[PDB]
Amino acid sequence: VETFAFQAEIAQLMSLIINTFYSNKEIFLRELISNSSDALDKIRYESLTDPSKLDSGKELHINLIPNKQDRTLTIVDTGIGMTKADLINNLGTIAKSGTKAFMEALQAGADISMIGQFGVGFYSAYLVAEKVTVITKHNDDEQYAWESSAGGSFTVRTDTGEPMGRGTKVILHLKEDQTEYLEERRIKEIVKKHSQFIGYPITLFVE
Ligand SMILES: COc1ccc(CC(=O)c2cc(Cl)c(O)cc2O)cc1
Repeated sequence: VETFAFQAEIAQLMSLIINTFYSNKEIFLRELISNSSDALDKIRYESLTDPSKLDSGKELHINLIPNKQDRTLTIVDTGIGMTKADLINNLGTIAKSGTKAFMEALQAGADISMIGQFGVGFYSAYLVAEKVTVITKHNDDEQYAWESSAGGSFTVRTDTGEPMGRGTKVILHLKEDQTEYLEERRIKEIVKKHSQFIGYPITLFVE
């Protein structure tokens, strides 16, 4: 297991997300679904010129998997996935420069719900999760698990568990007081409210 320090700006963003009073937590789901949609767009585009890139799975979709026993909500996509380098590099995002822009917007009347406009929506996961585990498989690499409970560090290891094929799973280990996000009716409500027109099928798994 390798342990890495977050860039200072990202550590600061995560503390802001964790510590700022902000009731509208439900937007985390919209942000993660948007990220999945972006990853699916990428593999779709690459597959246009090289169809073999779908050998690892032709279906382009998103699964939402609640598990009350483990207190987890998992967002799964069959998008492009991430290399080990991608994972370490802030999960393929421009998080350092994005955090700066986001910080400035906040000082200029922006609110936390606009986090996605700055390419750092992933970190909104920490509105509801005490720990986030990201399992990922890119065509060009092995399967990895990224993990962080904030506090300034994240880990990366190879993942020998259930091979995925291609894509990314974001596993939200929910805070004790945020279990509403495991209820079917609540998840449906949030998807309809914020993610109604996503261009890929979203399947909400049943318990
Ligand atoms: C904007 O283009 C990108 C496309 C894909 C990625 C990486 C990626 O696969 C991925 C990253 C995050 Cl955090 C996520 O919640 C879901 C994802 O599926 C990163 C950037």
